[PDB]
Amino acid sequence: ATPWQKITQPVPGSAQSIGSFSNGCIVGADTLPIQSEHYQVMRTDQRRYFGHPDLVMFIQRLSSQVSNLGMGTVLIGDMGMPAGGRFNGGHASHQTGLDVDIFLQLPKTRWTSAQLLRPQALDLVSRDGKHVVSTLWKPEIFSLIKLAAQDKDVTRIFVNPAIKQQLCLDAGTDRDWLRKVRPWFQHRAHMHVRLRCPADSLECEDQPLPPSGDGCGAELQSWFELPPSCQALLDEHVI
Amino acid sequence: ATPWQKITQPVPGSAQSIGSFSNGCIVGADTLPIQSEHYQVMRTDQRRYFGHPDLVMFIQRLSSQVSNLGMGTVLIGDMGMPAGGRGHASHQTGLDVDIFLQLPKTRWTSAQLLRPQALDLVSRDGKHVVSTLWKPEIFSLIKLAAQDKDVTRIFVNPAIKQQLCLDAGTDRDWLRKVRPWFQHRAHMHVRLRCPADSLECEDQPLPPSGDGCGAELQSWFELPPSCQALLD
Ligand SMILES: [Zn+2]
Ligand SMILES: [Zn+2]
Ligand SMILES: [Zn+2]
Repeated sequence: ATPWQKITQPVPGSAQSIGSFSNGCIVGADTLPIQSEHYQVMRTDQRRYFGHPDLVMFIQRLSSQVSNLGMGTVLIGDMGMPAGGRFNGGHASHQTGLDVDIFLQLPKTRWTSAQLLRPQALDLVSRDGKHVVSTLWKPEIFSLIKLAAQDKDVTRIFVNPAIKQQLCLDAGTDRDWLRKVRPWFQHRAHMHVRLRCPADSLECEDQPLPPSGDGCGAELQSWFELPPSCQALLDEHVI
Repeated sequence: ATPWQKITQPVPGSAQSIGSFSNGCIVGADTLPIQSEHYQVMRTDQRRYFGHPDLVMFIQRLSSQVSNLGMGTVLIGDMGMPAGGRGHASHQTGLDVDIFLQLPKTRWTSAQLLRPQALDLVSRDGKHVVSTLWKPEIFSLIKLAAQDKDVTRIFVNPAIKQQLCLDAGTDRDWLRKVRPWFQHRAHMHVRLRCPADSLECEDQPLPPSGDGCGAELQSWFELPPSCQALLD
């Protein structure tokens, strides 16, 4: 119902993320190419494949790595609307073009348009919510999340508490990256990736670092039991 | 019915574990003192509070540590019979001891110790611990034991090891000694290495490498002549 949810073209300008992840917008958003050899775009009918150049580059960079490891094709979910803003339906952030949802399934064969248009969600989390379905969990999903968490531009990765629990178990020695993995409601089929504010973006609000430690103990366990600049775009009918 | 189960007094002589944990006996077994300020003894009526001097010293060393951290009282379960021999299947060489995964802060009474109330810590589906019954002291209790240089293996339900794997953090090498096994939903089975001078004692190989929190832990969620002589 908002102008943000109605515009179909990005606001032309210098790429600028404005506000915070959960209250803001983005001017000069870039558009993720639809055709790629390393990834595919889901639910393009929602028109949520826009974002900051940094988000686009991270996707291209992450998808190229997965491909070169022969793990499959990346499936890209919600990014941001043409000018950012709150989603009518879906996660609550993604407002500044720095958040991207990625399916926790790596097809080894490209999906068809119909499949991408209406994805068949693969519920990983157990029926009670404390573990992952062992017959669906693949080593590639572990790798996918670890690779993402290792990018210097990524600050946080939100997944269901059960998924992080399966990660805590498989991490072994190399586990500082686990700190970037944060538990949250749902996120049973997608991992939510959030990037740091772009260096040159002056009206972007960053988040403190996450708690210290892998976070695999008590905190995880607790789970098992408008910016003037944006408003201006409205006040002047630019959206 | 076997002789082992009738004998009431340990065979006098120098302490000697004979055979292996699941098939052997022990000469010169020591008795865990009933009265202690750090631990109490469950089910004394079974007369299973006997074992090698090393086991008794381990229980005292551990109980003392737990007490000095103000964590509570250690409750000692099955150890070994007066002379060892064939609950669990091992415990035959006085080198195994079952410890209740519960640390009361107020000493139990005789009746409680005689009719223990097993505190099932594992969830109904068996894949995790009852969050409301799992305390931080239970974690510390298993860690302290695993860190003992004389301990080689500690058997617990898979779900309990799973919990330990989550709480461990960076200091986790000891997890290698924790081993998954059926049951053990209320007891942690502590096994000691063979005593140096018990030449007829047979040790086990070292446990697989790594913390074992991976593929292995997950797969679970889906008569020695000298002994035949004591029997006369
Ligand atoms: Zn999201
Ligand atoms: Zn469960
Ligand atoms: Zn036992």
